Amino acid sequence: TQFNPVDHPHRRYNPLTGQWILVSPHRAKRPWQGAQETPAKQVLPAHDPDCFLCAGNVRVTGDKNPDYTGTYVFTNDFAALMSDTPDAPESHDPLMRCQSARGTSRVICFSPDHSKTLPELSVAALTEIVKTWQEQTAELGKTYPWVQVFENKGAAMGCSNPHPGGQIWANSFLPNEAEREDRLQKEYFAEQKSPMLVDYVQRELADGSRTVVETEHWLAVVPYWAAWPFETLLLPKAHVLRITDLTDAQRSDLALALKKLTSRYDNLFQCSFPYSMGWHGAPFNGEENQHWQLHAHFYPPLLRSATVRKFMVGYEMLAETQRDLTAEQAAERLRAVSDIHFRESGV
Amino acid sequence: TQFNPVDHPHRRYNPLTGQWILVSPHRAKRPWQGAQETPAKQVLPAHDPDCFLCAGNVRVTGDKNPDYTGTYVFTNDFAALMSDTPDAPESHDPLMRCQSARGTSRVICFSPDHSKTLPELSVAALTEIVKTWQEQTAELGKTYPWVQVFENKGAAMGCSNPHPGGQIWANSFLPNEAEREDRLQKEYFAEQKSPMLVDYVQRELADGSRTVVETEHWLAVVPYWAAWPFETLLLPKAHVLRITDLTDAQRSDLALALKKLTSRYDNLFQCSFPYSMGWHGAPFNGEENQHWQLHAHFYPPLLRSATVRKFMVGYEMLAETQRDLTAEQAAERLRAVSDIHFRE
Ligand SMILES: O=c1ccn([C@@H]2O[C@H](COP(=O)(O)OP(=O)(O)O[C@H]3O[C@H](CO)[C@@H](O)[C@H](O)[C@H]3O)[C@@H](O)[C@H]2O)c(=O)[nH]1
Ligand SMILES: O=c1ccn([C@@H]2O[C@H](COP(=O)(O)OP(=O)(O)O[C@H]3O[C@H](CO)[C@@H](O)[C@H](O)[C@H]3O)[C@@H](O)[C@H]2O)c(=O)[nH]1
Ligand SMILES: [Fe+3]
Ligand SMILES: [Fe+3]
Ligand SMILES: [K+]
Ligand SMILES: [K+]
Ligand SMILES: [Zn+2]
Ligand SMILES: [Zn+2]
Repeated sequence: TQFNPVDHPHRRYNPLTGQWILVSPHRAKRPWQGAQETPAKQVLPAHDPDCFLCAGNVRVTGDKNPDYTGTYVFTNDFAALMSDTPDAPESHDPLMRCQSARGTSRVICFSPDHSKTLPELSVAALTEIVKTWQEQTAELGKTYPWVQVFENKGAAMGCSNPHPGGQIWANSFLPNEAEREDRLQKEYFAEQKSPMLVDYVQRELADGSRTVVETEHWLAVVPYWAAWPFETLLLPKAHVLRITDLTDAQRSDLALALKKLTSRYDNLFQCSFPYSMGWHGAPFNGEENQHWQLHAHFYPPLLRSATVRKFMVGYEMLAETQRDLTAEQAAERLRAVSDIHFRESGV
Repeated sequence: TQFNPVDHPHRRYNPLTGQWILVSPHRAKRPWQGAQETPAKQVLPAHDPDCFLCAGNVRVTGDKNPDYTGTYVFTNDFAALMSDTPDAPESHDPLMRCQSARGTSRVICFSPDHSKTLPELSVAALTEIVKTWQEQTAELGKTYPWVQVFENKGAAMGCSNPHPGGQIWANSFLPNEAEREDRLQKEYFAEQKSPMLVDYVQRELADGSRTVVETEHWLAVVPYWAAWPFETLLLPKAHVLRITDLTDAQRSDLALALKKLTSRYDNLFQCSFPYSMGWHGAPFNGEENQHWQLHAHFYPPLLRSATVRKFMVGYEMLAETQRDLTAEQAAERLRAVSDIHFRE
């Protein structure tokens, strides 16, 4: 029979991780008698008097938040890393070894509006969000080789506070993913003489099958090797090492691309769409980081609808990540909707 | 200053995967205003007239389940892999490439009792399950190099049907986890001339800090490099390549170990403790597999209680797995409860 990706299971390679993804095109056909998701409330007040993240509010620690009107960053009250933790008793033990971990964790409130997420923020407000990301990265980068900007959106994504915002965790070392991505990109570069992701963008631009968002300076695709159902990869069309290297134009364009990307997500099921997202750029290790290409990953759990997510469990944990629909199907569904948040368009 | 694992963040290495785990011992003290889990109901019928996995019931596809006893295995009505899928077009492209994928998927009903989870089952019944896992492994191993026995238990673990049971997915290739575990174990062996987990078992025996369950032939510990809060690694004290290689004594002993382990898990929060678990053993690839050591991993998501789980999200996906308590603290908590199921 003729192989048909559209219908035959197969594995696809993730050149960033050196790992495969198993695709079973029709897995989703099976009866779902599992957990039903809890979709989020449409009606939240712009200011919650109890919210530990709201402006002019006291934190769990008593610390009072400023009367902030744009973004706001403060050191996490429960940081995952400290800048002066004692060094660990590092050894060579092939079985039980440990290593030192220093760094910090900061919290970023997107805006004082307790009820408005990224797709609902103005391009101007989004641009401030980017400037803050850059600011944070430049400062921490001065001290730590790995600065990780991210965000957990929605209960399904492990958020512990409903205020819109993100986090920044800095590390004295290169975490798993960073070291891997770093090495893999470096090898490709050494061999191909061009940045892996830069070449990837070209290919995607010429194809279109997986394109979701395309702006003057950015591209958002459902990567070939996507893991999560509607997972996306957001990249600059031009070669850029870190977030801190974006030009002002790329910067405002990024704000636009984000709004569009997240609006499509929310438009997909006509609901606030949960996800985990974050930025990957060259580490501040003082090395030649030409092999790098800045990029953001978006990992959303929703699959069938607003109340049915994907669960990366048994097989995925013990063997390999699996997907129940192609990246092409995912991208197509994402292209079908509007890139204007339903709340803003009034449709 | 003076380093103390329960107070200071640090990273631990997982030699099975060659990856690190970030430990931040006081992270769970933060307020939690996130999701609240829904704990599984305690009272369920022994037979559910509408259950697709229940004895004598008609499946989704209309096929009928027999009036079985003990375990019941059938080919998944929506298998994720097939035995005859056409080969993919293989290339050596550095950015966009695919590979073939063949195999099968089977469903294993633990017993005809719709309401009895593993720890609720007798050692005899559990022994029957072990026999089936073995038969299934030996069987599929004839055709596939990778046989994956597993179980998704509880809503939080993405289970799609409440009947107590698991799955077996076979693959014509070695999936990610298999390939790496094989490679790393092989490397270790070549250098140490001893199996990685065999040595590991001894090192743990000589410590006891992370021990949770210990029987004549098995050991269950919160691995040194544990990711999930109360994760455990279950393994035979003696070198055993695959589950099919167990002696009958080892097998009957494994059932005992399983009952004990799972009873402790349920007792931790006095609820049916969810998890994803599976078995890892030598692949059927006709190669020198002495480096292998059979073992089971249990990945339970619960963290603070019956309604609050651990989430591997943002930082974890973009950077590195992280934990809010030490392997040692968790092991202690597990040891603190009775190995007698709270509802026996
Ligand atoms: O008064 C307050 C209230 C909250 N916070 C912080 O606000 C953050 C909100 O972060 P969010 O992204 O919602 O989730 P977290 O509580 O950090 O935990 C999630 O994100 C982590 C990093 O991905 C994971 O390790 C957890 O398992 C996952 O639940 C938390 O870190 C809190 O420590 C404060 O600093 N002060
Ligand atoms: O009439 C029926 C009813 C059910 N089933 C099968 O019963 C199985 C029950 O397996 P379970 O462990 O409960 O979950 P799954 O539905 O397979 O899916 C989970 O397990 C997979 C393997 O880890 C993941 O890919 C998913 O994302 C995760 O939700 C399913 O696969 C069904 O296809 C049949 O074959 N016939
Ligand atoms: Fe990346
Ligand atoms: Fe393993
Ligand atoms: K958030
Ligand atoms: K199950
Ligand atoms: Zn708020
Ligand atoms: Zn049943």
